[PDB]
Amino acid sequence: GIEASLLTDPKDVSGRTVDYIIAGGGLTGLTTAARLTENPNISVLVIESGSYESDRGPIIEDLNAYGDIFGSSVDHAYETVELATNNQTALIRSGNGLGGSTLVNGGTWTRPHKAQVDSWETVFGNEGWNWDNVAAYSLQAERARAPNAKQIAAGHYFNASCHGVNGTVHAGPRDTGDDYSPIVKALMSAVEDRGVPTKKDFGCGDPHGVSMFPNTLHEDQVRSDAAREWLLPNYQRPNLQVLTGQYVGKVLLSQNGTTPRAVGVEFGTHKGNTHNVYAKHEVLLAAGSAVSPTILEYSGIGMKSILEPLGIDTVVDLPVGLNLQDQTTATVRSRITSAGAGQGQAAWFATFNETFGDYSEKAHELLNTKLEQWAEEAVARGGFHNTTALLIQYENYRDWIVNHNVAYSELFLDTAGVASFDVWDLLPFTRGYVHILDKDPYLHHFAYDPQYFLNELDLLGQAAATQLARNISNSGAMQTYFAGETIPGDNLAYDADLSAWTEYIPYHFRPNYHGVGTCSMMPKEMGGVVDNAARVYGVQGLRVIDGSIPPTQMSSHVMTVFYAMALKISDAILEDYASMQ
Ligand SMILES: *[C@@H]1O[C@H](CO)[C@@H](O[C@@H]2O[C@H](CO)[C@@H](O[C@@H]3O[C@H](CO)[C@@H](O)[C@H](O[C@H]4O[C@H](CO)[C@@H](O)[C@H](O)[C@@H]4O[C@H]4O[C@H](CO)[C@@H](O)[C@H](O)[C@@H]4O)[C@@H]3O)[C@H](O)[C@H]2NC(C)=O)[C@H](O)[C@H]1NC(C)=O
Ligand SMILES: Cc1cc2nc3c(=O)[nH]c(=O)nc-3n(C[C@H](O)[C@H](O)[C@H](O)COP(=O)(O)OP(=O)(O)OC[C@H]3O[C@@H](n4cnc5c(N)ncnc54)[C@H](O)[C@@H]3O)c2cc1C
Ligand SMILES: *[C@@H]1O[C@H](CO)[C@@H](O)[C@H](O)[C@H]1NC(C)=O
Ligand SMILES: *[C@@H]1O[C@H](CO)[C@@H](O)[C@H](O)[C@H]1NC(C)=O
Ligand SMILES: *[C@@H]1O[C@H](CO)[C@@H](O)[C@H](O)[C@H]1NC(C)=O
Ligand SMILES: [Cl-]
Repeated sequence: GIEASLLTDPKDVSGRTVDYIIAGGGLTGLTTAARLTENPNISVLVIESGSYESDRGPIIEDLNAYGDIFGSSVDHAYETVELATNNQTALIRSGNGLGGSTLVNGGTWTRPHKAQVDSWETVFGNEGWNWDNVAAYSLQAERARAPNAKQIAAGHYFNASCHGVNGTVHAGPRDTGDDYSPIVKALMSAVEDRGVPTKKDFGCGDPHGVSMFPNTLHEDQVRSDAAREWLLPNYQRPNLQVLTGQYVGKVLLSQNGTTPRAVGVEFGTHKGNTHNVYAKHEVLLAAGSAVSPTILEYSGIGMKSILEPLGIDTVVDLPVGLNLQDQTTATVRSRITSAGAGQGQAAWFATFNETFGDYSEKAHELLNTKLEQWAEEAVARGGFHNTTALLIQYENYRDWIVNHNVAYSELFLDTAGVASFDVWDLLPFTRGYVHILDKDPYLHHFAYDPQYFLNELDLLGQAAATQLARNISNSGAMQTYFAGETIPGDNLAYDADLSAWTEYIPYHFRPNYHGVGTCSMMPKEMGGVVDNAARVYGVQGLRVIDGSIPPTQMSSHVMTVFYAMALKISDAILEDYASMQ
């Protein structure tokens, strides 16, 4: 089977050459490995730090066991710096194993707003990166199943035109076999009373209102992790090889002309016992947004101000590691009446005004007047290097909010015995960074600082959205099932105002684990690290193809876009392979 095909001994790859080396066998890495090896003449070696976990059992295969895997060897649990908002560190859950974070994630399958993806082309100068093109690649990746009568009665709505049905990633309604809770439709009724839309298909380009959604699982409810979907059907390909249990430490560079060329990578688990493997065509970094930028820095690609003090020569100076954008998540949970029993998840993608309510006027005033100041402050905190360029991102977010009315926060509902909301501001203005703190890749000594709540609108927005979750939990039809709040519960007065929520939130939040931007895909002039074909500026044969590259956040869960991104970049890689024969 697959396990016997996987390589574990470095001696089996040391010194060899393949066409492409992919660092990281996660979502983007395995999608790309599969796409590239469709041509039998193209060889790929994936180097993954973890191992095969897809058939371990329910802890991985059952989406309802979500979170049980945290703290295990399948969770990297990257620790942040001591955060300024609360003087505590936080853990960034991140999958360690073939499939990456798709082994441990919530399985939510939704897409962002058309205007958000269109701006990657119109504002971030990435030719061809627009909604129509990216969505086509997303549907190509997708193998969706329409909901049945029971699922539709629970609240599902599926527009076939917005989904691929002959792709690779199996997606369909989560259905534990139990009755669906009426609380999903109660939330829909409660927001309908406020004039908010419901049941829009969140795969169509307008994620607004309250809807249910597909999940990444097969009909039999087994998790559709990226290894199960992209590696398990293809592992017998002789041109596709996978080394497990090893970390890529750095990219090996050779230079005989005006630009360095990536010729391979160094890998291992500890300093002093490393090996190299080589790429005839290209090295592709797919180790995740917390790691790919560090691999570049360990290689001499990053800011001299960061590298020089660590004893690393700066081969290519780029703002690697800046522009980190992750969201903050808080919880409101309530006990329910027995009539609310049953399974079901849904989410409210709430606009800026839906989020802020009566505070909308004040929040809009901040958005209209503080952008330059906020940009200067984020740059001074080291979250970005160029104020003028950061202001472009801020003006883009303001445009999304004011002129497109895109969803600003997400209130994610879980039922199954309670009414629980995990809530996050989708569009943070704060910008953080990740930088290595030592030259030894295998020490894994780094400073990962998302700078949560260091921008005032992010704190106000999170507080408003979380207060909204409490409000809606006891509004309209939701009152039918409400049986008392349990979180915050005693920890925050039930009648708390917005100011009280802003004081509470820094001590009751978790990272959302949607970090993007550390190797941003935008022009070098704007602070970018990679071009529109994911190529690292000024380096031959080196690309970053994972969550490090989106230059902005999006009003959605990211898998639909990341699968699309990997297929789109794979086409660019194949075009270069075809022309360079
Ligand atoms: C994370 O941790 C850091 C620390 O590592 C925090 O940053 C420090 O924050 C503290 C405040 O909590 C701050 O200390 C104050 O400095 C002020 C001057 O800049 C002082 O005015 C103040 O002293 C008064 O309050 C103290 C606390 O009760 C008293 O012990 C002290 O005697 C002072 O009170 C007096 O005031 C009058 C003066 O008019 C005097 O006549 C009387 O004696 C009266 O009693 C504090 O010492 C630090 O400057 C911050 N920085 C550092 C490096 O320590 C940060 O806030 C934390 N963040 C979070 C989110 O928790
Ligand atoms: C807890 C959690 C819940 C989530 N829920 C959802 C959800 O419901 N819906 C959704 O759409 N998205 C969700 N996501 C996000 C989504 O899973 C990730 O954004 C996506 O998997 C990122 O893909 P990637 O290719 O960038 O990185 P990953 O999938 O993280 O893969 C990177 C891979 O690199 C490996 N690696 C790390 N360092 C090295 C190294 N030095 N050398 C070699 N390999 C290395 C890792 O082990 C990993 O397998 C969630 C994420 C988390 C953490
Ligand atoms: C479904 O898709 C069709 C075809 O694009 C479109 O005409 C229709 O408006 C869509 N309806 C909804 C509710 O998404
Ligand atoms: C949001 O509220 C502001 C302030 O009242 C108002 O000017 C604006 O038109 C509202 N936007 C939307 C989309 O309702
Ligand atoms: C700063 O960013 C602006 C806007 O993108 C750009 O025009 C300018 O060249 C940048 N300057 C530097 C020194 O990076
Ligand atoms: Cl299926």
